[PDB]
Amino acid sequence: GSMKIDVVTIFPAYLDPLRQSLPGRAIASGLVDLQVHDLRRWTYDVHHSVDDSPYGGGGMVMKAPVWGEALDEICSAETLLVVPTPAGSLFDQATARRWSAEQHLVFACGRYEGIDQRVAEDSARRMRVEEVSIGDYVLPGGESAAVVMIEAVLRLLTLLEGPSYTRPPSWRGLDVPEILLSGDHARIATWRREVSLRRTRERRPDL
Amino acid sequence: SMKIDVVTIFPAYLDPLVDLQVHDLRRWTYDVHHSVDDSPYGGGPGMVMKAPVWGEALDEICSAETLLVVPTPAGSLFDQATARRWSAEQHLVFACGRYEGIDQRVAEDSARRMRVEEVSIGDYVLPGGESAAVVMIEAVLRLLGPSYTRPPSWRGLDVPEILLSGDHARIATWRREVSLRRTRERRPDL
Repeated sequence: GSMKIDVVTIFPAYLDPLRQSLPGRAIASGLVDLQVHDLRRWTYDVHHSVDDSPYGGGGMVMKAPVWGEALDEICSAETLLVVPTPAGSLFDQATARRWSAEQHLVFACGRYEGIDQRVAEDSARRMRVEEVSIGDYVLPGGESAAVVMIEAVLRLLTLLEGPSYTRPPSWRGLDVPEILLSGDHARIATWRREVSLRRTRERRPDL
Repeated sequence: SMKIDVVTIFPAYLDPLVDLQVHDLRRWTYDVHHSVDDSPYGGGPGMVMKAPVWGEALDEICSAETLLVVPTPAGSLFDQATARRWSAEQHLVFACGRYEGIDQRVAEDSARRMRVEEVSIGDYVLPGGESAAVVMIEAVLRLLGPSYTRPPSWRGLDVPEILLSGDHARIATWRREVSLRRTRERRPDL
């Protein structure tokens, strides 16, 4: 019933705002345990080399040996290893709910052309592996995608939505819809479903 | 040079990130509690960010050439075409919402003097717009099949031999085949 999250990256400061944002008492009680690891800690050479030339022409690809050293130390059989990648299955709210029940999530953040495909293959012998994309757009690395996914999961532990309004009733000639000032909870609920439907058909005709 | 302004009650969340400036929305509050939110009309589970506070901020930051981006799960989907289109802008402003979001009249009033786009990075719910602004900005800034590298054999797994042949057309046809199986398995939505 606890959530342990490890993020492995060559830019560990990237996750500092997310870690500092977690409520102190969820961390102190051990209910959320977010740790960020510098992938370079598992290199051997003076250069702390994590990447190399792709086979078959290409940029750079992250090396499997360093990733294997890192994941051998961090993961166990219970781990769910998430590899943020544009070639992954789409992340959605159903995935966030599913991952919120997990005991250990590990986010392997790649840079450049991605991580050598053998990392996901070898890792799958000893843990679950999900290659996931947050959407059909290209990012420089997996870090911002890992922040999005961790945020969607943590929010659950710790038809498009319609418009929202607060004071004042009139503002720069724009008025709050009168139904919202009625106090009729069932009719407000009905109006809210209708505006959501109209907004969904206009902005997202796919679904 | 492109100007990017991000407006938020959590400026530190933009630290992981062309002239980029991050603004604390509370700077446009004048009450002792520095309030940005108030009760939703018609009730509901969360507070709504006030149009009086956002209007002051957008009057200060925006001009008629600004493209105002409002990250929201109710927006149109962000995609690579949007990132290419936004990379040619001179001024992008990201209005990051928290609580239930921003009073709808902020985007409506703003659209009278600037271009406004309400955008969602995907079909999932985040606690605020900050992490989505980071994703969209990264996808813009970088515009301004499986991969393998050495060694050839590792933990019993070998790199496909075709990749070491030097034949571009044969590598391309193998990459088309492997990319098609992957798309069928991972993207049924396509």
